[PDB]
Amino acid sequence: GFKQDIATLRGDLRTYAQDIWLAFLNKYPDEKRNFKNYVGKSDQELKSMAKFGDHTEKVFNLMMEVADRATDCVPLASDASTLVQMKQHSGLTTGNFEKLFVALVEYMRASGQSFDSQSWDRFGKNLVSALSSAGMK
Ligand code: HEM
Repeated sequence: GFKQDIATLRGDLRTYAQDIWLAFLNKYPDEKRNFKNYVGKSDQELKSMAKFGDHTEKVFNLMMEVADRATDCVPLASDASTLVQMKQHSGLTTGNFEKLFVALVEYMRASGQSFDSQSWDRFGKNLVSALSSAGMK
């Protein structure tokens, strides 16, 4: 289920984080505009860029904490407010997060592993609802 999936992802988090983030950026190429330095680079090149690996892992470090603190795939209001108020998320709208979790769920469905893809789909929707409620446009 959802909780075990958190453990599975945390057991190889840098690799899962990079693979899911790349699935997101490759499914939605315009999303690279939010990072600038990722433009014009293949996956293997991005994986050799220090900030890509370090920032992407930290993204998923926090994502797993928010998932772990959720109840029935519904994140805490305080976690949603943190994601809205982060200076690094100044530009973002809920659409950016919706697309990320579409790609994450698609990644899990295509995976050979028994991820609870439906729970991650609910989590993505519930997180988008919470971000909107906490003031993200
Ligand atoms: C649950 C989902 C997300 C979580 C937990 C999360 C978390 C984080 C964290 C921890 C950082 C700091 C990284 C660092 O400074 O090393 C960060 C930075 C950033 N995030 Fe998010 N993020 C999420 C979703 C998104 C999405 C969907 C986008 C855009 C499509 C986004 C755009 C950015 C940008 C532009 C930065 C700063 C620039 C950069 O790190 O290169 N984030 N995020």
